[PDB]
Amino acid sequence: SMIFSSISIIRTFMGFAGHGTAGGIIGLFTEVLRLLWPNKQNDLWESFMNEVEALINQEITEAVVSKALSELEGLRNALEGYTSALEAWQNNRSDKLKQLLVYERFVSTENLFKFAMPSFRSVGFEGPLLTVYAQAANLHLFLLKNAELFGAEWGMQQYEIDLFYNEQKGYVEEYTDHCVKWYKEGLNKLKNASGVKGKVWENYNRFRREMTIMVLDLLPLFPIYDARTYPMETVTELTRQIFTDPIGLTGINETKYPDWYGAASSEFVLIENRAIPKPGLFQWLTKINVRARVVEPNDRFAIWTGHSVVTQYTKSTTENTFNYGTSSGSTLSHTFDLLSKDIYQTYSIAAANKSATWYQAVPLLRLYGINSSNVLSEDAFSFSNNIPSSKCKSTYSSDQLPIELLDEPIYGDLEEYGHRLSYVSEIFKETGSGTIPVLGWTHVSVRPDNKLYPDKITQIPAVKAFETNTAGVEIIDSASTGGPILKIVNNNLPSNQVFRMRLSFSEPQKIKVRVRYAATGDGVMSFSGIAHDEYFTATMKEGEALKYSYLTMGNDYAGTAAELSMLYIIKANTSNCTIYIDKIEFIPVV
Repeated sequence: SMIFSSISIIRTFMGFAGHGTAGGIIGLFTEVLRLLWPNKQNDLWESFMNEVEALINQEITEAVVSKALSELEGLRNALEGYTSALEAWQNNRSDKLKQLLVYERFVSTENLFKFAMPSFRSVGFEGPLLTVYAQAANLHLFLLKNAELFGAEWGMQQYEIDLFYNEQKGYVEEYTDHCVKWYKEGLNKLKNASGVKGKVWENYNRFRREMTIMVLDLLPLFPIYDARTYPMETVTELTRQIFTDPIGLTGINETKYPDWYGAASSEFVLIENRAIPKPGLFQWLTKINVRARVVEPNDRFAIWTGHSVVTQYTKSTTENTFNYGTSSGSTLSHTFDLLSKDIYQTYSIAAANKSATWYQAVPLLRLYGINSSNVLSEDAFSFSNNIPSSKCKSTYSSDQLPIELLDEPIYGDLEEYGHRLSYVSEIFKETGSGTIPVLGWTHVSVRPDNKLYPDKITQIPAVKAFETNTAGVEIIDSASTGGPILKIVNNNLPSNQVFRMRLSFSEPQKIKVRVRYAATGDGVMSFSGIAHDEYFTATMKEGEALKYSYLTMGNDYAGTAAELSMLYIIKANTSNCTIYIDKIEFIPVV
């Protein structure tokens, strides 16, 4: 599967984020070439192009495909030759001629990326080529890291090490800007596509879901390839929530069993707003309730009357409850208790009946779970349904979000499953009765403990908090950071406090806190466990694109991790500006 190859690529680079040994680097390269060029063929890059063409409904001309693939094969052979020379040098570092040899393969291979990258954004085809661009962009940035890791030991002088560093910094911004712009444009085009609005939303959401996995999930890694800002292993999380296709009847196409699309709202914004909850602090699904009733227009079958969703914020027990529909008239009920479980797979039966009225039915939903002890669990409800099976649609979540479990599966293993169930929304319906539910998933790199890792940079998103101030603090979308971010407007802060977060550690932790932030003006920030507040300067002008830098607290004196940590903005000494908080980074001090 191509989606599962993409999940694996992301996971591989996240697993090796920040590492800088030559032996491990060699293992990452060999691993990565097998993933991206299975059996030394371009099969995966063809699938990248074919899938994206299908998603955004634009083909690529054979002249451009053939040129992209031809550069991709040159890139494969140059990386092969580079890793091979990196290995020969690593096993005989004192050999001058082997230092020369790996230096030459490096600059020749890095020049190929410079020469080749434009072929992956051919004018008129930047859209359908986007995943090819993102993935090659990713390799280029990672290759450039090698110069900072090994350059001086190859005989590189500092100026040339410094040139590659600065080139990498520019490419991070170029490649990120390109991926975001064309992600948003494909979205924009799909949003304005002709057709039944329900199917227009579905195609729009499918692009968002797959391109999040293929492209956006790459973008948080790009700054981590900065080996000066990240000189050791760095632990990152993707907090973004994506939605699988709505669980509604399709594919039968008979007047009595139509596709659900015609029943959805005729307004795009209504579907989007009811299917896709607002950004918030990251949320763990702890319960689902379904209420359903039986109808007998001719066939007889249950339909949902309403449903409810319960979540908790990270390391908080307070419950967030979201209700949909109603329980009035329901005669059936099922509650899934999901606290402690990663639900890694779902199975559903979808049905519909259009006669005097138009019913949508999900009479069966089965969840597959695994808990922290690695014990598999299952739970389901099966409600009445006498519609012939060939008039129903069964679906496995793992067909959009693939898994690959071991015989003794392990909780938290992304090598096995990359996503966990997080939400149940619905399709805003224009007519009829019955819930068309939509399932929301979060990425398994998010961990439920907010653990600090000694010996590692722990990068914790601000949204891993459990509380924010009542005013002046908003949570907003961000395409390039792997999840949402905090937006602070200072004149609207009731007080200095921005958010609260609970951390997990065994022993007392000697920390520096580095915030990755953006701001339109100057001010002063503060964090629990760190004595001195830190003045920060503007990174951007109001309105323009967000531009991030870093702000370190604990440079005067190392702090100690508070289990209950708060970020503060000192209103009195902060300008009348906007501040964005992306990640919180706990840097270990010796």
